[PDB]
Order: sequence, then C-alpha cells, then structure tokens
Amino acid sequence: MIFPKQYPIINFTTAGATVQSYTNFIRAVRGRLTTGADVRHEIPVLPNRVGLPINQRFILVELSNHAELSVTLALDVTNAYVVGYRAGNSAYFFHPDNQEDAEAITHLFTDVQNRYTFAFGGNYDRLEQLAGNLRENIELGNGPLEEAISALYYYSTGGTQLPTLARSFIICIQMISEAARFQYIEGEMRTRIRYNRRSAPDPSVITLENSWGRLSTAIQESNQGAFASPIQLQRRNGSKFSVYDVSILIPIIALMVYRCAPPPSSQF
Ligand SMILES: NC(=O)c1cccc2c1-c1ccccc1C2=O
Ligand SMILES: [Cl-]
Ligand SMILES: [Cl-]
Ligand SMILES: [Cl-]
Ligand SMILES: [Cl-]
Ligand SMILES: [Cl-]
Ligand SMILES: [Cl-]
Ligand SMILES: [Cl-]
Ligand SMILES: [Cl-]
Ligand SMILES: [Cl-]
Ligand SMILES: [Cl-]
Repeated sequence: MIFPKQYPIINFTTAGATVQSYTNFIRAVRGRLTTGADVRHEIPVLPNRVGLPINQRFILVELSNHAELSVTLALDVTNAYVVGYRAGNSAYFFHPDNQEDAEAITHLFTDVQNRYTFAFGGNYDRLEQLAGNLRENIELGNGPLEEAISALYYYSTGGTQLPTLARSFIICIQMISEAARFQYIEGEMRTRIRYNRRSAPDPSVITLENSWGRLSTAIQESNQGAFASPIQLQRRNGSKFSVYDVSILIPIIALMVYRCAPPPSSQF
C-alpha cells in the first residue's frame, strides 16, 4: 500500500521577480514533474497516466503577487498542464475528459469548503473564446501574471468576470505549463521579465504550444531521431517550416507526454 501524502509544492511570486527567480521556479516545476529515469533523445518523458499512484499524479504551484494575494494551481504531472486552482475556501477544476481523470481530481484541494468543476475544459480554443481574445492578442509577462493572480483570487467572491478568468488561465498556463514544456518558451518569458516587458506570444510560440503532443509522438516514434512524418511549425514571422528530426528540437523542448502503442494482434 501507499499512504496518502501531500503533493509537492513549488512557489513563485511576481513581487520582486527576476530572471533568476523565474528560471529557478521553472527548474523546480520540471524537477517535480519528472523522475529523471525516463529520458529519450536527452528530453525527459513525463510519467505515464496509466497506473500512476495518486500521490504522484499532481504538483501544486503557489503563486503570490505584489497585491499580497495567493492562489494555488494544480498541474497534472502526465502533461504539465493546469487542471484547476484553489484560493481561500474554494477550488475550481476544468472539465475532465474522462471518468478516470474526474476521479483523480477528487484528491486535489481536499480541505476546501467549496469545490466546483467547470462545464468547460482548459483547452486554448475554449479559453480564447471565453476570454474574447486569441493567444496572439493576450500579453504575457510579469505584469499580466500579477493581475491574473488577483483575478483568480477574487473569482469566488464575484470580483472577476468570466472573460477575465479565462484570460488569466491563458496567462498562467503559458507562463508555467508551456514554459516547463519548452526551454524556448521559458526563454521567451525570461526575456519579458528581464525587460519588464508585456507582449503577446509570436507564431513560433503559439505553434510550439499547439504542436507539443504531436512533437512528443514524433520524437518517441522516431527512428534514431528521424521522424516518420514531418511536423510543421512556424517561424517568428509566421512562415511555415517542417521539422524532420529530433536534433533541432533538443534545445527547444524540455518535456514530453508519455507515448506507447499496444502490440500488434498475435492471432487471427
Ligand atoms: N482585471 C483583472 O485582472 C482583475 C480582476 C479581478 C480582481 C482584480 C484584477 C486586478 C488587476 C490589477 C490589480 C488588481 C486587481 C484585482 O485584485
Ligand atoms: Cl489521497
Ligand atoms: Cl518587482
Ligand atoms: Cl472533485
Ligand atoms: Cl491538494
Ligand atoms: Cl471545452
Ligand atoms: Cl486548443
Ligand atoms: Cl483576438
Ligand atoms: Cl495585460
Ligand atoms: Cl503584444
Ligand atoms: Cl529537421
């Protein structure tokens, strides 16, 4: 048997944030997401969801800000993605895709008075619609993150519009989940922090985000790194190009979702 155990907690604050504090935060996220024992083409693979002990399924990210408010995000270790959050006496979860995932989230934030699962999932297509803006028009950086934290904090008490909540999720997901998944996106956020800049992601970032699952599959199914079919990405100017091999992505992608295929049939 395995006894229940508090999930790992990683902390970040926008108050006095630096390139170093952000870098150390993303390092901590990647470290708590991975075992270090499953690494393919120098890129860590996340734990497999199937049969994963519930104590190992999630990590918590506690976010604080200049307003002296705090919220805690839950990340799914199997895909690095935000599944919900807690603030004060309330927790909110994105709609799970299946009954196994719905059961898993019952182990999160089990001390809160009020638990709610949204009807909607946390996918960008839906969140962008709710926000009323595409990712290409939602600024990222320490300023946006500061205000996103406050929006999440005040949601339960009626302080936050649905579009603002959705926009705030979009900000947090990219600055935390996508930054953990991609050194390239971490670098994008580091540069914003370095210059106290706010700016929306360019097509290179957006296409990487969109392609993360496909890239994970392509890399893990590759023949000594060579892809079985190319993956299309975009340059910063939006121009399309194809990737055929893991080599070019080793400095770009930091985590992959676990992939496997069942055996071929062994009987007629
Ligand atoms: N527009 C917002 O991000 C927002 C939504 C709900 C509550 C708050 C905010 C917001 C933005 C900037 C400073 C403070 C706050 C405040 O706590
Ligand atoms: Cl438990
Ligand atoms: Cl500061
Ligand atoms: Cl629940
Ligand atoms: Cl928890
Ligand atoms: Cl949805
Ligand atoms: Cl999407
Ligand atoms: Cl838009
Ligand atoms: Cl903004
Ligand atoms: Cl911009
Ligand atoms: Cl290539």
